Amino acid sequence: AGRFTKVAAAVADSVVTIESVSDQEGMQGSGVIVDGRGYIVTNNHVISEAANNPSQFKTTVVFNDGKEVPANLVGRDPKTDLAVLKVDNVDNLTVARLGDSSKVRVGDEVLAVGAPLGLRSTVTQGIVSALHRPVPLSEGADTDTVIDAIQTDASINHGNSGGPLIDMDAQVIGINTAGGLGFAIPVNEMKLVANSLIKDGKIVHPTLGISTRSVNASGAQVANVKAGSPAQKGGILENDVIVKVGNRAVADSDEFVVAVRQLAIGQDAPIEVVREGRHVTLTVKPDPDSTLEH
Amino acid sequence: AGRFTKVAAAVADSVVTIESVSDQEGMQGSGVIVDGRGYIVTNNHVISEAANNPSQFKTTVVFNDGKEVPANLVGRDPKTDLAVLKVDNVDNLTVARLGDSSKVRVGDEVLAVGAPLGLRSTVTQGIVSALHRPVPLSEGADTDTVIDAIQTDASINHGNSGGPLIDMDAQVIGINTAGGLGFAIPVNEMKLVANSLIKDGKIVHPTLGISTRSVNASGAQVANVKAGSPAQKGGILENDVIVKVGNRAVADSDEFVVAVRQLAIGQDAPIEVVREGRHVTLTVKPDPDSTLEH
Amino acid sequence: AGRFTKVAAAVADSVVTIESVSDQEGMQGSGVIVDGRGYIVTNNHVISEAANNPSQFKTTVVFNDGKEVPANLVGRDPKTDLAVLKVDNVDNLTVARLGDSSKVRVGDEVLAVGAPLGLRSTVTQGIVSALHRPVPLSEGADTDTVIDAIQTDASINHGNSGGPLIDMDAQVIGINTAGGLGFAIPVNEMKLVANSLIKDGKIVHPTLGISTRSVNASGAQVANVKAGSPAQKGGILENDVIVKVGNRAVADSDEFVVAVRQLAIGQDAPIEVVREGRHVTLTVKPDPDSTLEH
Repeated sequence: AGRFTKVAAAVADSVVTIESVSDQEGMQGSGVIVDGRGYIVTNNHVISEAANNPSQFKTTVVFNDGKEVPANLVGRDPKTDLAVLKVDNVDNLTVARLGDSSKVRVGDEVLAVGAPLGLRSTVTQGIVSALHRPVPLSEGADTDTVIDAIQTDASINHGNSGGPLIDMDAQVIGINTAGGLGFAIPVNEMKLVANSLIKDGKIVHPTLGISTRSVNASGAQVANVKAGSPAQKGGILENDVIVKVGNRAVADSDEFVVAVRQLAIGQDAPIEVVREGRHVTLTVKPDPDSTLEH
Repeated sequence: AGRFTKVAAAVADSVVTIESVSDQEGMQGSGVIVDGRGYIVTNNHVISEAANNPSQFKTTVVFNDGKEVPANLVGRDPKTDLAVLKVDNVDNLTVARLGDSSKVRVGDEVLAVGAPLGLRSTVTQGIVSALHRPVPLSEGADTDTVIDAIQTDASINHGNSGGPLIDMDAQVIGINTAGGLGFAIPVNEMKLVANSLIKDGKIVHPTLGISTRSVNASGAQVANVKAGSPAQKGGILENDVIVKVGNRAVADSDEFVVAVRQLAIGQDAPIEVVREGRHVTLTVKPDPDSTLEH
Repeated sequence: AGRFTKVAAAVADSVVTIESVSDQEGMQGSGVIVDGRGYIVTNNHVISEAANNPSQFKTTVVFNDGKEVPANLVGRDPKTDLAVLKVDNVDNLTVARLGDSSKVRVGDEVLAVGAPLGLRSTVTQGIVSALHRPVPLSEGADTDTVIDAIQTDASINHGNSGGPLIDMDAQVIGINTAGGLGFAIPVNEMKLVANSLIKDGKIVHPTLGISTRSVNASGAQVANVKAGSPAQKGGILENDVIVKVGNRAVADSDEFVVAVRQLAIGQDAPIEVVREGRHVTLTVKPDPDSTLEH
């Protein structure tokens, strides 16, 4: 048995097809069993259209052994392209073994696994090619976003989006997202997000009220500041060049989006700004993006 | 010597360049020696233009050691993108070792080998990423087709189309076809087809008289039914949704094309159809696509 | 520690980010330390714009440990897409170990390494897929060119262009160039070129005065002959089909460009030509492309 053949075989039972249909449309993606009670993690774009049009879409989970079971949406987070599903009273679930993405190294070998019964499901091979790489992501009326991601040269496509990125111990180290290099959501973010979606059906992310574009001082140049926003109360002005958010230096607007999200809500945070040749350090207190659930 | 270096080296002598030229055009592809009498398997699109314009095209086989020998066309099958060539009275042919594609597993490592002396011939590495994956294929006045294929994440391109897909035992498990994932014709189909082309210069495939498009019941929706066709005599009507052909469930029109071909000619076969909300099981007897050679 | 993880880690300190900025623009690429005095090899397209606009561009070398040091241009060769930089009085440089690209085999495993601190720097894995493969290359007012290159199925992109292509002994066997297969400049050419750029700030290549396009006799068809050129004095005429230059057969115009460059300047060289159905062998003496530095 080949070295990758064995690892691929060992997780097949933990990876499911997810299928949303209506009267005139179908979607299909991959997901992974992360909990014996029947919790399935997939990425938010796979179920996006079912979540926005629930009166017209039905969602099913098809298991490795061909069993087909109805599924219900627990929660979703368009900002990390994650989502959680739930099947009830299904026995003999093989649960995927979650790794620790803070121990992964540039150069480790990985498999990007799609669901064995997906229409065009793929399993691909490569290495980890970069870590903590911000990447933007665009399929419905959901917001665009950016994720600190794992980069790999294994192909990530429609056939394995939502499935797991797998180390050589057959451990999940990320969730593939196709929203020729590929990217996955690191499993440690996946755990935080999924933990919060299972409890509350929602996660709350920090917000500041800024829109930025990338810059020759280099960084994220402020394009617009919302009135009443934390940014306003903190003194940020248009044409300012953000170079640091909290204790994260900021290379461009993509890294800006990610840096705001790892701030604590309602705590003071330093913002470092280059303003008409002068260096300025402001202080902002991030707002929650959704005040009722907070 | 590297692990792949050794396998690549061990088959180089079995892989030949195939070269079709005229007064104003050239084509070039790869082929593989499958028989000591001098039989070479390549894919049909590599020689397509020589086969349709034989008064103007000449075909040559260039061997690993630089020898250049004239070649003759034994037979070709546009429906599986396969073709067989023949060189005469060439001694010391190293024949490729044919594997068994029914023993290949998702995850096995493979090499996709082009001819060592091809202009831009490539040798690439990956794994088997899916099995029995229908794929459509489009370079002359030949019919389009669909093949139950091996999928791999090794790159398949002009530089190794027609060469062999190779396991770690240096055994041929498929024929690469470029007609970023790649596909190959599984060696077990290759054997059946080539066996029939060497004997008869032709192969006969079943036909039904249907054209289909993919479907929300899901499957292959009937777009047109030929008059006098087996489909007519069997009761198939336009707007019917084929969901099963023989004992093969049918996911879309691509899998429909492949499912018809593994039917026996002139034997009764069940077709399962969804017709105005009702499920219907018809009975058709496939015709040969070419009645004289049958 | 994974097998590739170890090799990647072992060269990280030899690979630097190269950064050219102005008032309104930035470029960024990878380079590699090839000499303890502080010599860095990168490819010419990474620094092209700084070299043509030196009054407005500044060039910096950022090391693995975050240190940022000014850099100066030693010499560059657009014809091989190579360039040499120099940092002064930097201690504890880990110098990259140069391999021998004449010992590399089709099938060897390789890593294509970008600088660890590059914005979007990548590290990718594959095999050597072909050797001595001419490839054309196009980012400023620099000439286009063609290089006898190493081909690999490791991805080569903006994130590792200029970095090293690495064998499993952690030895540099080529310089990646992004000017889905990738190509690198073989390390043995890199050594010759860099040796000459460090001494003279220039390299002199042979020239003949011909422009060609590819051909049904196959080869490089002569499109134009400069007046006074070596080609003129040697008898080459338009519509001639060059099939051999020196002792290198010539498949197309791309291989023509490369074959001229390995000729000796000012020595007689045979050119083989097909002219109105007849085979003709001419004699040309290549001129230097730059007569003062010669």
